[PDB]
Amino acid sequence: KNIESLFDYSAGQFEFIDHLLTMGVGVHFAALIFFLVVSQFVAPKYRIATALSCIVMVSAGLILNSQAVMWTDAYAYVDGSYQLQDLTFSNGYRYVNWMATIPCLLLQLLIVLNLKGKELFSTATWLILAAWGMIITGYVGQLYEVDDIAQLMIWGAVSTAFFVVMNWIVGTKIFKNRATMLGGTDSTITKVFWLMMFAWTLYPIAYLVPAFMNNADGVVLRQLLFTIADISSKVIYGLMITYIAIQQSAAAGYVPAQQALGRI
Ligand SMILES: *C/C=C(C)/C=C/C=C(C)/C=C/C1=C(C)CCCC1(C)C
Ligand SMILES: CCCCCCCC/C=C\CCCCCCCC(=O)O
Ligand SMILES: [Cl-]
Ligand SMILES: [Cl-]
Repeated sequence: KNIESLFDYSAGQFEFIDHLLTMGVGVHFAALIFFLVVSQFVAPKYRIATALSCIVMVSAGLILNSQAVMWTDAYAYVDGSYQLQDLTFSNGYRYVNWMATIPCLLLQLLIVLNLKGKELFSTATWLILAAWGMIITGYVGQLYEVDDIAQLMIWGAVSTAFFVVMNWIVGTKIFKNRATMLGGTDSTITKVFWLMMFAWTLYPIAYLVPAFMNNADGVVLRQLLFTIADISSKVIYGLMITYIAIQQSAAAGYVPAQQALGRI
């Protein structure tokens, strides 16, 4: 049901996709160790924001790892090209994983925005419901990326509605609570918003690849887009969230944070 199944791949195409996913694994697990060791310099009220980056690194790292082994499982070099065998490859498992990873990305944002208690719970709940609506309708949509492009588009429109509403909640909370933020991170958080808008928008672009580039090179392009998007939305994003957590920790008088920033 996925366009990947439609084509044979050159050694070049096949190896490049393998390398993309493997590099993705390496980058996420490398970052994981960074978030782990810096977590001790985060104040208790923000430390979970850095823990969530660890959780995202392993979750995303495992899905990329799974995609890579699925890739090599599904294809074998036969008569001069990589051809589909008995096992299958699908991006559908990415969508399932988003059900967990996207709430984590959203939660660590709310935490460094200094949301607490009832507002935290209510905002998270609405955000997670919006995200799940987006992911599920998008998941259903890509089931038709071969059989019914029209249906892919309509489900994608519904998904984009959830996407836009979710982004509006994110933007609203960021620009409203920006003033509460310490150590100059009121400026930093604005770049985080635009990073999210940029990086997250790469995913619906990848979703539409079967509509504007239905060939083996389009398959490569989609994986390339996922790689840019994953690294930007999880790794670069996590580094900024953690930077914001440490800076605010130091500004609130957390001594390990102050000492850590002093060494650099
Ligand atoms: C780490 C993974 C992330 C941040 C994934 C984010 C995914 C999206 C923003 C997906 C958006 C979609 C649309 C807005 C329309 C097409 C269907 C989706 C689910 C791909
Ligand atoms: C934050 C951005 C992260 C970027 C990650 C991607 C790094 C490698 C990107 C690709 C370089 C272009 C490779 C050439 C493609 C050759 C075409 C092919 O052989 O199929
Ligand atoms: Cl604290
Ligand atoms: Cl993920």
